Amino acid sequence: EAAACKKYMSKLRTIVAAQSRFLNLCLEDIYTENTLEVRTAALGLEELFSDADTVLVVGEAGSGKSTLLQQVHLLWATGQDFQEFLFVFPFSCRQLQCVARPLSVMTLLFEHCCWPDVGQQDVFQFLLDHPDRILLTFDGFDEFKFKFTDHERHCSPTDPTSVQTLLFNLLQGNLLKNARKVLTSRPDAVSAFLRKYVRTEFNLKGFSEEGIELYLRKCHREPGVADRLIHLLQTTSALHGLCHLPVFSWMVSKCHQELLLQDGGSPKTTTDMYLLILQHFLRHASLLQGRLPTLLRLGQLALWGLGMCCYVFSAQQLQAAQVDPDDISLGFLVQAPLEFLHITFQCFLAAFYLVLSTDVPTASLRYLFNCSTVAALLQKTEPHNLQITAAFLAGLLSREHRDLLAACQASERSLLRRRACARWCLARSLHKHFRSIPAMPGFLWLIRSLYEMQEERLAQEAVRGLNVEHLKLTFCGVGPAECAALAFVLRHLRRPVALQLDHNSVGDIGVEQLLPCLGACKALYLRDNNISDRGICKLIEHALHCEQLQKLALFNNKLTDGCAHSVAQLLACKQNFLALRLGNNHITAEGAQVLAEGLRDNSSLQFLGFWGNKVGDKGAQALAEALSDHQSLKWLSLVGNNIGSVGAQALASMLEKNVALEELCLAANHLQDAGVCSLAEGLKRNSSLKVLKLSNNCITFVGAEALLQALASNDTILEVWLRGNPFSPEEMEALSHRDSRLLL
Ligand SMILES: Nc1ncnc2c1ncn2[C@@H]1O[C@H](COP(=O)(O)OP(=O)(O)O)[C@@H](O)[C@H]1O
Repeated sequence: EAAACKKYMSKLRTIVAAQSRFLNLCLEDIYTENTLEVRTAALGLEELFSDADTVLVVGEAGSGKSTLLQQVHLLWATGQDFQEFLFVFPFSCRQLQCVARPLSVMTLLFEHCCWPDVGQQDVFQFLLDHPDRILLTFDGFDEFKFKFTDHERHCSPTDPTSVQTLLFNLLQGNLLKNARKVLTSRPDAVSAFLRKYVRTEFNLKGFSEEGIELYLRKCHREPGVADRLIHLLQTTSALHGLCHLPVFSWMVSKCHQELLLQDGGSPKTTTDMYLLILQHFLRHASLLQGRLPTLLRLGQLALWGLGMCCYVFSAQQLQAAQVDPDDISLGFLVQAPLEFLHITFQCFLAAFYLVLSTDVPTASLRYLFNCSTVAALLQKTEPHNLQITAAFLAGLLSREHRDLLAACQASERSLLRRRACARWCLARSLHKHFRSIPAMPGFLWLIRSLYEMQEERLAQEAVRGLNVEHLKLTFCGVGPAECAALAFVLRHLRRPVALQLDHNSVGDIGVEQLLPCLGACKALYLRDNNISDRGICKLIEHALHCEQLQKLALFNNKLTDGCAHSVAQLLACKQNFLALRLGNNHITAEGAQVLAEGLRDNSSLQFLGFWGNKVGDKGAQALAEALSDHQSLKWLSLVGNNIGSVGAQALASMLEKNVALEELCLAANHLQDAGVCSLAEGLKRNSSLKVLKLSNNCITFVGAEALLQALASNDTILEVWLRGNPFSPEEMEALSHRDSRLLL
């Protein structure tokens, strides 16, 4: 025999592993790296854990959050990772919302997760006694409803209470203090009330471009099929775009065979994708009117549930919405209480119902864009689900799908009327948005909706009269397909806009999908967006034809010497260009030498940044020589670029000639007193440079003096930064007294 603890441990592992294992398929063969990032390197799943003991994982519908927990569970239940926890308790929030009956923690862990065969009482005790060896996971937290009578304290494990009260208290640390928790949610339902008690907060972006490649390889084993899909994607920017989000990579893979036939051109918008998967399911049975009433019966349930904030259905609810076995087999319902294959499929079918059902009055649709029980359901529906439904609604009414839908109607009269109502709401939508700004996730969904409807004139109308100068979309979850929408709408602006896209997941594919609106930008900010030389070399060939575009910022991407020649062409040819930021990439001396040629033949540039790169002495020469004669550049960072005294000589020689450079940043090289001395020689023939940052540079009092001697005859400099250098406390005292401008 063994005790009741070791017995439960082993039951739990069995049951968890048994559920975690499968998605005929095997999660362990199929799971594919899905990047995990923080604040608010970049860490893998295995690094998930490293006061307040609850970790949060947040990402858009379909970014792989459910599947991430599922792998955590599998990895634990089989020994491979996360072995510090003796017990792991998987929960699904959409299933807990369905429990009215108040609950104790016991009845939770045991009735609603895993029943111990023996020792119930003794086991629970062990858990209470050793909480630091417990993990609880809660999937899809957004699918709870937290109310005004669920905030009370409650520390009793044995005392019944409501379901949500348990969670609230679990997370604070009132129940199972020091036990770990992991939550997955959409970005909306994370308020700062919760956020107080979160260890760390991760963000789940989706597959990188080589993720997708991997994924496809893992799923398709047939000889070189993965290759031929990776070909399809590499010839089809839009489809490739969508696949950065695994639910699309899944769909693509799921329809490989019909995608590879085509014959009739690939899909482009998200609605196209959801239509393609629909017809796939319908081939296991026009084709669509064949199963029309089925889809309507499902859509009705979808909208119902959506309006009700119920994403799981009891066979009583299923009979009450008249869904027979023949309906269920079509395969949108799954997993016996049933749920929709994915939340997005609920939203698609709801949108479908909304288009075609003859119980949906035109005016009800006005609620999808914020402008019948149908109407009432829409008002009660969660915003992040309405945003999605409405995007699909837009798509289904596109001109491309006139015909599909004209099959199912006896009378297009109805469709004409809904199209026109949607179109009306959409045209108003962007004014409605900016005029009530007392936001910017709401903005993209409006963009996505205009893009899906696919009418060009409609984008134009929606944008007419707006006065946008700056458009901040940082940390907004912008991928390759958000980029496609953004382009679709923004290209129509007549005011050059500053497109601030810092900290997203644009990548090379997003850059390509942005290009049509590049003409409408005066400034493109794409820091921390995982862009390679392929992306930037493309971006430049197009930038050369946009005279409006003057600033480009590409800090912290994967650029390398391979982009050098393109950069040389940019500086040499665009001649109203103002600002270029390339900090934190992998440019080296050779790239620097190469691109500098373009600098020599440049007239207009004003800022040029290289912080974090490694141009070194030969790269610092080549830039210095280029900038000696250069008439407009006023700022230059070579911070952290491994520049010895050889490059500092060259930069000095530059200052004897250059008459325009005002600031020159050098912190974090290895300059030594040698370099500072020639730099100081330079200052004695420069009546123009204002600031000279020289922090963290192995400079000794010897150097400081050469600078001070030069500062004797030079009055134009305002500051010379030296902090962090090897100065003795007694040496520092002296330097304060000796000249005011030396910032220590
Ligand atoms: N890391 C992954 N590896 C392989 N497939 C994934 C991964 N993440 C998501 N998927 C695919 O996407 C589908 C839906 O993803 P899901 O985990 O439900 O995202 P979310 O729960 O955030 O909406 C999965 O059933 C699976 O096909």
